[PDB]
Amino acid sequence: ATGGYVQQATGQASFTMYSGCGSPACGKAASGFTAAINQLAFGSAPGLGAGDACGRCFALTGNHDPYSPNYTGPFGQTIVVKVTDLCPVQGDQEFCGQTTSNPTNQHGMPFHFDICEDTGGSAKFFPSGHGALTGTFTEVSCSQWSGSDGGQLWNGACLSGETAPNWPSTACGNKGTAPS
Ligand SMILES: OC[C@H]1O[C@@H](O[C@H]2[C@H](O)[C@@H](O)[C@H](O[C@H]3[C@H](O)[C@@H](O)[C@H](O[C@H]4[C@H](O)[C@@H](O)[C@H](O[C@H]5[C@H](O)[C@@H](O)[C@@H](O)O[C@@H]5CO)O[C@@H]4CO)O[C@@H]3CO)O[C@@H]2CO)[C@H](O)[C@@H](O)[C@@H]1O
Ligand SMILES: OC[C@H]1O[C@@H](O[C@H]2[C@H](O)[C@@H](O)[C@H](O[C@H]3[C@H](O)[C@@H](O)[C@H](O[C@H]4[C@H](O)[C@@H](O)[C@H](O[C@H]5[C@H](O)[C@@H](O)[C@H](O)O[C@@H]5CO)O[C@@H]4CO)O[C@@H]3CO)O[C@@H]2CO)[C@H](O)[C@@H](O)[C@@H]1O
Ligand SMILES: CC(CCO)CCO
Ligand SMILES: CC(CCO)CCO
Ligand SMILES: CC(CCO)CCO
Repeated sequence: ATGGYVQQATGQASFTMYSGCGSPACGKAASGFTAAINQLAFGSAPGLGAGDACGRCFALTGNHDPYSPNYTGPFGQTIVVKVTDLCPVQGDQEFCGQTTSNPTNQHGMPFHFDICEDTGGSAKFFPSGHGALTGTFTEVSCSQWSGSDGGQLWNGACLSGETAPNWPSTACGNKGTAPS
């Protein structure tokens, strides 16, 4: 996409959980299940506000535990998240360090979703004792996502991806150039 960001509607991803998604990089939180996506897909950098991932909805499915490769299941449910946040290339390497020259993380995954625990998404997705997984994602209509957006936290906040056709398309837009 514009800026060199790698923004595909479907693919393979790794998955983790995180706390504290109420002040996220898109500038609006949401009450439904939400995630941060790795910088190369988010479409912005820390401090620059929203990228084109903001507001888009994705169905996430875990199908492997990379730390326990002998584990065959059960995995969690498929969930639909709204992307509200950035998992930055600086400070979140093993999982979110994908760049244009090295587009996969340490698990060989070209995307990463950090699923917010606060609002319940991670409890639906991660079995007890298995808090990091790999699997798939597919962008879906936000008709498939339950929840309500939060209020704008600063000027330029954006979740307009929530009404956009799937990538390739432009809603909030990308900021600057993707990490190299
Ligand atoms: O930066 C992104 C994001 O990270 C968030 O934290 C992540 C963290 O990055 C990630 O490394 C961490 O991964 C945990 C994982 O959640 C947990 O399930 C896993 O537990 C393993 C355990 O390590 C193994 O010892 C155990 O092996 C057993 C075998 O299963 C069994 O068959 C037998 O062989 O005995 C073995 C020993 O008991 O399996 C467990 C399950 O696989 O350990 C990983 C490494 O610590 O996950 C967290 C949370 O997602 C962070 O919160 C966020 O803020 C940040 O943005
Ligand atoms: O008034 C001056 C100027 O302001 C502009 O608006 C600014 C606004 O002032 C800033 O507060 C705002 O800052 C946001 C950053 O742009 C955004 O990158 C950052 O995103 C964080 C997110 O908060 C955080 O949850 C996320 O955490 C990941 C962590 O890295 C992990 O440790 C954690 O566990 O898990 C998550 C998921 O992986 O990281 C990101 C990235 O650091 O959030 C800030 C607060 O919302 O930026 C605005 C835009 O520049 C305004 O637009 C101008 O008009 C005005 O003049
Ligand atoms: C070929 C595309 C899906 C159909 O529009 C790739 C999605 O990013
Ligand atoms: C859980 C929500 C309560 C207000 O709707 C906010 C989470 O961002
Ligand atoms: C995360 C657990 C409950 C599903 O919501 C795994 C059970 O499959």
